[PDB]
Amino acid sequence: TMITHHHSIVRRVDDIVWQSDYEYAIKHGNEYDYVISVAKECKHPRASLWIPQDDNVYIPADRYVTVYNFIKQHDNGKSKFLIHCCAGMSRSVAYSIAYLVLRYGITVSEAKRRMGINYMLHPDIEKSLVM
Amino acid sequence: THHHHHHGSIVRRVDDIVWQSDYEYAIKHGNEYDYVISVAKECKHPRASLWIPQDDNVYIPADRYVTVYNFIKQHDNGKSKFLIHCCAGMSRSVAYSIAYLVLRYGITVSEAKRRMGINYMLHPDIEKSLVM
Ligand code: NI
Ligand code: NI
Repeated sequence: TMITHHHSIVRRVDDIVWQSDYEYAIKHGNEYDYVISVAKECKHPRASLWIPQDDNVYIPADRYVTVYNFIKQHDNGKSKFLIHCCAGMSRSVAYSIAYLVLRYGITVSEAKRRMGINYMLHPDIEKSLVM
Repeated sequence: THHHHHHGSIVRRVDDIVWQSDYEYAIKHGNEYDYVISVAKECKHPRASLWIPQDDNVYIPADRYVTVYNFIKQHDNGKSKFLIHCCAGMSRSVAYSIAYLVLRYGITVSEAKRRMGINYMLHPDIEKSLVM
């Protein structure tokens, strides 16, 4: 018999950085000076920075540092940054946590608390966040 | 904004003794048939009398078309109904049904399509396979 069903994530990271899913980034990307796509399969058409990142795998520190460096070096006190993946639960949350850790010298727990992340990412992503 | 997952259950008459369908029809009406023939790898009827592990969108070797034609001819005792099904009922089971009609009745692919009301081209490699 016929079935009728339906199947947007955005979180503030700090004063200057937001984290989202692809849907939010497409609909609201123009509200940001810089869009950072950290999913291989969800590359914003006007992404300033794209890391072709697979999900559910260990993320090397050099990727975390590339994104942190990108934000810090373009932080002119007037710029807003959006980090997004596809569903906005795994890859963009990890890069966002890593940015907070690298920039403010806080723990992974404290980063999550600030962003309101109350879950565990893929074991291998959580491992990657202990740099 | 919501979306719909419509029901299948599509069935075409092939000849006096043979019907062609999607998996949904085969599941819900299988018991109305003496012999269910499954010609999809991934849609094997739990009471299939014959199963060909056929992938879609590929050349079908003559050997397979002949296996199905022979199976129906051999079990055609004047008292038996046959159902040939794949998954969506538009490609693999249509190709095997067309090949059965060509082999048994010496008509053309185009005439077999006409009888069955097939107003479309199958995958190019399937169309190649039907020109035996
Ligand atoms: Ni759906
Ligand atoms: Ni509707």
